[PDB]
Amino acid sequence: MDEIDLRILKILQYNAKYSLDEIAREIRIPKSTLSYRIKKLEKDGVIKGYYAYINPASLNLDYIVITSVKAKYGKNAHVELGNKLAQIPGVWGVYFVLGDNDFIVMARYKTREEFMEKFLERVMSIPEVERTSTQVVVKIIKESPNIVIF
Amino acid sequence: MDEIDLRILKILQYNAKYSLDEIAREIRIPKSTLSYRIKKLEKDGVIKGYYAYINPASLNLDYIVITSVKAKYGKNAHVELGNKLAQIPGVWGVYFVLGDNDFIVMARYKTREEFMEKFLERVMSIPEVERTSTQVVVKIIKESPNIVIF
Amino acid sequence: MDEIDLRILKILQYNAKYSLDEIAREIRIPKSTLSYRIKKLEKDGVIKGYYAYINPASLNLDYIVITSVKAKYGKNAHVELGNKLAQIPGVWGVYFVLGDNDFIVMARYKTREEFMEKFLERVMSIPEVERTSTQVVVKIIKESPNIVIF
Amino acid sequence: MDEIDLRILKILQYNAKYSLDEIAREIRIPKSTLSYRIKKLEKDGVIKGYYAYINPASLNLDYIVITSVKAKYGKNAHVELGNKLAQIPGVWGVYFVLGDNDFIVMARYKTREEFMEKFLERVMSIPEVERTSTQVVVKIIKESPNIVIF
Amino acid sequence: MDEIDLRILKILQYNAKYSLDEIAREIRIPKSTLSYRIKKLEKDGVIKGYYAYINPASLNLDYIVITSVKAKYGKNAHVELGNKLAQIPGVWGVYFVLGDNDFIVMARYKTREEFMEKFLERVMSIPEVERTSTQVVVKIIKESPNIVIF
Amino acid sequence: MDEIDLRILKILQYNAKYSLDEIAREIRIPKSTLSYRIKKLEKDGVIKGYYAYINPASLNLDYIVITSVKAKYGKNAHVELGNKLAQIPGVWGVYFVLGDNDFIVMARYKTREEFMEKFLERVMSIPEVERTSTQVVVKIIKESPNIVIF
Amino acid sequence: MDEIDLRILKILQYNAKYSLDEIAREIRIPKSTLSYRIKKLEKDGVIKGYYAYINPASLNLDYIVITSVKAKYGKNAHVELGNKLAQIPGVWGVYFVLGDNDFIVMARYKTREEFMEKFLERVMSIPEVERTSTQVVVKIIKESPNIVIF
Amino acid sequence: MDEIDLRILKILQYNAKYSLDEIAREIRIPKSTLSYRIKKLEKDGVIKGYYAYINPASLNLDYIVITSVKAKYGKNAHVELGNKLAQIPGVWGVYFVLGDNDFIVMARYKTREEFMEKFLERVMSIPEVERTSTQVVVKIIKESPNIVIF
Ligand SMILES: NC(=O)CC[C@H](N)C(=O)O
Ligand SMILES: NC(=O)CC[C@H](N)C(=O)O
Ligand SMILES: NC(=O)CC[C@H](N)C(=O)O
Ligand SMILES: NC(=O)CC[C@H](N)C(=O)O
Ligand SMILES: NC(=O)CC[C@H](N)C(=O)O
Ligand SMILES: NC(=O)CC[C@H](N)C(=O)O
Ligand SMILES: NC(=O)CC[C@H](N)C(=O)O
Ligand SMILES: NC(=O)CC[C@H](N)C(=O)O
Ligand SMILES: NC(=O)CC[C@H](N)C(=O)O
Ligand SMILES: NC(=O)CC[C@H](N)C(=O)O
Ligand SMILES: NC(=O)CC[C@H](N)C(=O)O
Ligand SMILES: NC(=O)CC[C@H](N)C(=O)O
Ligand SMILES: NC(=O)CC[C@H](N)C(=O)O
Ligand SMILES: NC(=O)CC[C@H](N)C(=O)O
Ligand SMILES: NC(=O)CC[C@H](N)C(=O)O
Ligand SMILES: NC(=O)CC[C@H](N)C(=O)O
Ligand SMILES: [Mg+2]
Ligand SMILES: [Mg+2]
Ligand SMILES: [Mg+2]
Ligand SMILES: [Mg+2]
Repeated sequence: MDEIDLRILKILQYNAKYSLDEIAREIRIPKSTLSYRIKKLEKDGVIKGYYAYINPASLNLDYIVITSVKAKYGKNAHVELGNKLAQIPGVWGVYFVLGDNDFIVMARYKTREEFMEKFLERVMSIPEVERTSTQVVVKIIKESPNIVIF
Repeated sequence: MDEIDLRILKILQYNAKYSLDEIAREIRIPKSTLSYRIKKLEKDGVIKGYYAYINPASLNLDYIVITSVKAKYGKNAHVELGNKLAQIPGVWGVYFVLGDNDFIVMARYKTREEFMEKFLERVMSIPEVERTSTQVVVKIIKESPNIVIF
Repeated sequence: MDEIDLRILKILQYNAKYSLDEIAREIRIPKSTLSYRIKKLEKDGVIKGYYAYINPASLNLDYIVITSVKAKYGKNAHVELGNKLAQIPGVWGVYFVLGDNDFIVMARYKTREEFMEKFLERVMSIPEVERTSTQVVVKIIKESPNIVIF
Repeated sequence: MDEIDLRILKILQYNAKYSLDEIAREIRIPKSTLSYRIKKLEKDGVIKGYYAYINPASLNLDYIVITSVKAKYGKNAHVELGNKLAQIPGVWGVYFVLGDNDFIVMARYKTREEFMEKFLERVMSIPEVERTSTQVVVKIIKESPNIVIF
Repeated sequence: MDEIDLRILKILQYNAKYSLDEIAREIRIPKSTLSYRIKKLEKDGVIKGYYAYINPASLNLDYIVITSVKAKYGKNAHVELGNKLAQIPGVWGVYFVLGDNDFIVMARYKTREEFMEKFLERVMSIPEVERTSTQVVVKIIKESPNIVIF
Repeated sequence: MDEIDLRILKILQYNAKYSLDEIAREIRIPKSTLSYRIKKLEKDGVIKGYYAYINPASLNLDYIVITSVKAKYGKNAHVELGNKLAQIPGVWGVYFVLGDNDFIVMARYKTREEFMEKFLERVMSIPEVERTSTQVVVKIIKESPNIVIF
Repeated sequence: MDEIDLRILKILQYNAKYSLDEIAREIRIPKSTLSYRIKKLEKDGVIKGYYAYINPASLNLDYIVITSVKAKYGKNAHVELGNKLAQIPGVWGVYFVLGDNDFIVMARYKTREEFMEKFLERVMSIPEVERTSTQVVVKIIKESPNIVIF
Repeated sequence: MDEIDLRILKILQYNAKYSLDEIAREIRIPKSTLSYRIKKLEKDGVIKGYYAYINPASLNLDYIVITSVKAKYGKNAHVELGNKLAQIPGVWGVYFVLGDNDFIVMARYKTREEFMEKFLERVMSIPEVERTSTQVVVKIIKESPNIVIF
């Protein structure tokens, strides 16, 4: 892609509901060229899709957690655990990291009970889990993963 | 909102580019009622917007980090630091948490150098920062923050 | 319950040996209405009972400890351990928490020996216990769990 | 005190609303001797008072925390901090301990917001506070501080 | 024992090679009373013996270590480990403590090799040992365990 | 010194109250040669003195602690702190070590109060002290610093 | 060896491609004596060999790591693990240390993927490995192991 | 560079004292082409120089340390500290890393005293140093930084 695609993406990452006109007029190129470039970006998998950004509060997702998981070493344990963690309802982020913890898990729940029943109890029963340490998020100062071009 | 809104959102959180027909036909309600409900959800701020989901790899965002920041206690330090962290280019997530660290920062960069220059050096110069500990993400097993209804 | 019940409870949490007169006269309501409301609160389980507040020193409970317990992950280990900990003589508090430790145990003993024999040795033999870390309380600056309305 | 006082206290620590008859009949001594012994125990400060045991849930005290506080060393910092911590609304327990933390603070709040505003923000502004680490209690397996004789 | 015994012990803890005369003359009591009191203290096990204080340097005991040992929980593991640690040549101190470590071991060796072969390798093979962490002493600012009366 | 001195010291480190005869007869050398060698060892400072081994329990030294101290870096802080620690009554051991702590302090007191007043409060007021962490010794499995030849 | 050998080595550790003349003329000794001394040093194993110092960047060795490994205690585990770690491609340094970690491993790789596949995955499958913690080197301020005489 | 340069370097990294003949004959290319390629590699800075590999033991470098340094945050502290650390005699490695420590320092000394005087005391006086933690190397299982092509 070129500098022009970047300008297009920088817009779509913020607002995907702009008309081709508004975007074409802003970036200064013909609407048909824009439409082509956008379809192009999707074909090449640069743009994997379009989503509605839903306010978590609106769904009463008040119990936000960031859990560090240490896996029992050996075998294929790490790959297996990673996947078992990604399948848990409420978990939207699973990262394998370098440090004192193996995985960092991002999850959201409506309440403490939901969290205990849907996430904690489950994880504590997963075989390859050595230990977990959950940090409760008391305030989201920022959460805009959609902004990839800064 | 009602059970019907939930079904609508569960779709839009995955694919916001469905036609009113496809959605109306799936949920079994008239297209005009759907259109109204969607506009309604936006007005009430349930749906805050629509974004293009851009593949980070496509932008060579290879250096992914999860940094824990400890703030120097006192004054208005915490609120100030939180905000200074959210303004750093590449940082898309800033969380105030309960535990041994004050903030958890999610950031992405193309390379180690970009990371050092844009993020690390900056943060180490921020007054209210007592200490930082960065965990490098070697593998993203899952990152779908858009899925709020599970 | 209403604001009036709150005023009643705020008194009973401090001194349950006040006469109906003294309380009725303070809150400005008829003694029979008070008596009814109190019986009401007990029926609904708001007031679970009345206890004598006994000075621990008077019983030579000089060895006060706050022990963090880490459980071995898996199975039904956590629920089982929690219960085995609550049954140990001298233990009055058992909490399951989010952090690097699973349970926080509050206990009191007359001496170091009593502590070793009644608590430590027992806990170290409990199967589901991975590790324990005891913090000895050298000074109780405050311990008024009875004050729930502040 | 003697073995008889112990039997009396063991009862009062559980239920202070027993009639002199019921207690006198159980322990097998004359009601007047019992009444005297009880008044005696109060005079000597063994029994410091009687409280109503109020269910915290009934007051929506859902946010339970156990916070470790590290004080900045020097001066009279420790004594001062201990006291400033004991005065915070919602805090019912403050302990000075031997270990990696100076104080362990037990507090209860209705919600996360109340906790942030009444406790966290306050503590982070206290001068003699070096650091704090809060463990959120997700389950109270046991909390019977009233039971001193086991 | 009385204040007089204390004065006697305070002397013997520093220098056990004083004549009865010198001590008797200092404390102002008859030599025969002193001799009796000393024999008395030994009989009652107050004075368990007399030792020559040997300079460790003179024996080339240059490798001084303070090792923290964590035991595997369960069974009779703790008592067993404690004893196995006390039997290792070079180890003069073994303490069971409250904290994140179970035992603190004081040992001395002529060199790193002696330490590795006599202590480290041995301990790492002891079954009930979960982990060890050795802190090398680079400077003895003070080591006068003989001074019990200060 | 030679192998013979070693045999002599190995005896004196255990029992310094043996007669020259008993020792001379055991090691198989003339009493006058022994007496000379012993005086020799003292002159050369191999034997720095003779002490009475006093049972700490006999003096009610029940509160045994092992405290790790972290010093504030810079200046001549370390040397100064080391010395201030060695002067505290009850402290018999002070070690500068390699690890996460700067000094390891061995102390003994009759009670918790004595410990708080004589040691803790003092140390917390020492300027060059950054932090302290005290591990309470609940059991002395072994404490024979006098045994240097094993 | 003597002071002269030291001067020779101090040169060879920096530049082994100096002519015998240049070195002989600098240190002020006959070329034949120098040649002899150098051959001598090699025979005695003081000089174990000569290497070309290759710039790691030139080989795209961009992923530099320092990994701490904790071994499972018991048996011959430590010796075995040490050796298994030294055989891993990319690993140039393996150290057994005193502290909270057993081994410190120095390794270099071209990328994160190479690191994951060649080092991490391998190590996590090694039986005697209890845990690993990798610190990513973002900047080499200095790496001159060749300088032994300073 | 090409595959041929790699083969050349793979040899020179192990033994730089091979004749052009031996190398030319092994890799199967003309001696003049080899000589050219080698000079080429040096010009381009691939080969930065040739060193004698000196056995550290031969120089009595028995005290090997790996020290983690935490810097005081702010200003230009990190860059300054890094450089001050690299200038200390005996220090051959200084790395800025991601984790709980800022720098990892590799150093070697003949004895504990040399280490204390040349390294420790110096570092503890460096202003920008917050804390240091030294791990003593008791065994070098492997140290071949010269092997860059594996
Ligand atoms: N320029 C526009 O925005 C639309 C018309 C233009 N000719 C096109 O490419 O479609
Ligand atoms: N998950 C972890 O904490 C392990 C990562 C760590 N960097 C390692 O050596 O593997
Ligand atoms: N049913 C549909 O999907 C569209 C027609 C319908 N009458 C409406 O509400 O618009
Ligand atoms: N940011 C932190 O780690 C602080 C949170 C911690 N729970 C506290 O007591 O404040
Ligand atoms: N007012 C009182 O305190 C007692 C009398 C009142 N009429 C009642 O309700 O019993
Ligand atoms: N008991 C614990 O420390 C575990 C709680 C931790 N928050 C977790 O992830 O489970
Ligand atoms: N025995 C009782 O319980 C009451 C009567 C008894 N004579 C008394 O001491 O009052
Ligand atoms: N509050 C603390 O953690 C300090 C207690 C610790 N035992 C000390 O040495 O002071
Ligand atoms: N006073 C002394 O020191 C020795 C003589 C004294 N009459 C005694 O008790 O032996
Ligand atoms: N040895 C230890 O560290 C354990 C002691 C710790 N105080 C406990 O709870 O057992
Ligand atoms: N042999 C002994 O024990 C004493 C007598 C011997 N002739 C001496 O050297 O004194
Ligand atoms: N006292 C300490 O813990 C410091 C020792 C540590 N080995 C260092 O680097 O200084
Ligand atoms: N002096 C030199 O550098 C070479 C000549 C000298 N006579 C030798 O020993 O070879
Ligand atoms: N590898 C380690 O961390 C162990 C070393 C530690 N000094 C010990 O006691 O063994
Ligand atoms: N082939 C060799 O090794 C040397 C001779 C060859 N003709 C050259 O290039 O010098
Ligand atoms: N030196 C350190 O430990 C800091 C590195 C850490 N990864 C950070 O956030 O800066
Ligand atoms: Mg999106
Ligand atoms: Mg009560
Ligand atoms: Mg002695
Ligand atoms: Mg070399």
